[PDB]
Amino acid sequence: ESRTFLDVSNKPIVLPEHITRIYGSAPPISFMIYVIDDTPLIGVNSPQTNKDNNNGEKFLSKHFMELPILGGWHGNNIPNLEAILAAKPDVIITWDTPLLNEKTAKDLARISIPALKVNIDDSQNYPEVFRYLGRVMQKEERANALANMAQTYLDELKTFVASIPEKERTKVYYAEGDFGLQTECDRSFHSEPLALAGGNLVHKCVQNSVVGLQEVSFEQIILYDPEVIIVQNPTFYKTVFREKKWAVLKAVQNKKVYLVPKSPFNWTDRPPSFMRILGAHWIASKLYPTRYPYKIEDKVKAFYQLFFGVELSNEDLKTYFKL
Ligand SMILES: N[C@@H](Cc1c[nH]c[nH+]1)C(=O)O
Repeated sequence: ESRTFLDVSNKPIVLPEHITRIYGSAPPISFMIYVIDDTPLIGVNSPQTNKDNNNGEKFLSKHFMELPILGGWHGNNIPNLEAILAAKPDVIITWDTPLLNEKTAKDLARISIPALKVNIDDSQNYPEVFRYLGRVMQKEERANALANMAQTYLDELKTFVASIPEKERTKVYYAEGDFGLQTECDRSFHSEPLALAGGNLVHKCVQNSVVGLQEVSFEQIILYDPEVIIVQNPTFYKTVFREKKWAVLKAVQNKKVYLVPKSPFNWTDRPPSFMRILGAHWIASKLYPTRYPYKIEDKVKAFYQLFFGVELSNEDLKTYFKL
């Protein structure tokens, strides 16, 4: 009853009193379980340090950094079903999103391990998802502390963004890939925090592939005339200020081009995750440098203290985050 949950097929299942082994279906889930309690994680989905997520050894437990890779259901990856089954997690937590649910449900049937799914596409859902996972894992006080900070940060951002008239919303281009020529649709789980932060995302469409990465030409970016450019890849961030042709863009002239922080988890994407609680504030601070009413460096410090148990010096803020 207290241990009864609706599973991925909407059927009530009874979990063990104590979950000592758990597996997340994809990095958004695994990263979230980490900050609640890494102890029961049987594995990770991707390499702990990769192109989009850096410096983990400085921020994350040694236990987490030494976990084996078991794959997952997400872009450019596939699950290791035999290994997952062999590792005997008490429960699997999955990512409830339409482009992944079919394949996930199929494979989970084959595995025959209890599985729950959580809906994290709207970042406003993070508080309730944290509380839910706290009940599942019997880590209620920890998960509730995270949920409360999440709720506060999300409410503050919502109230701020509501104060910006629609005609005054900052035009933003999300520059992905090594050459800045991939982007996301304005409606995509890869670009959600840009819209949540009050951005007018210049490329208009609806995501129809898991990975996104819509192709856009240089000539199209010029037409879009973004006011701010948010950049994922550090090679592009250098290129856009080194190569003369990008100086046609007003954002480049005004130096309103910003590299997304990645230490230890990406602040905005690859994966989408609870980091967006902070990342969307960081984005808002860049979109609205005169109107944004909070001190972003203090939000970073408070967020890292609670979520990661890490104290950041002013030099750390510069080194890892350019803040
Ligand atoms: N330079 C980091 C990102 C970053 C650091 N400070 C601000 N952003 C990278 O490797 O992508």
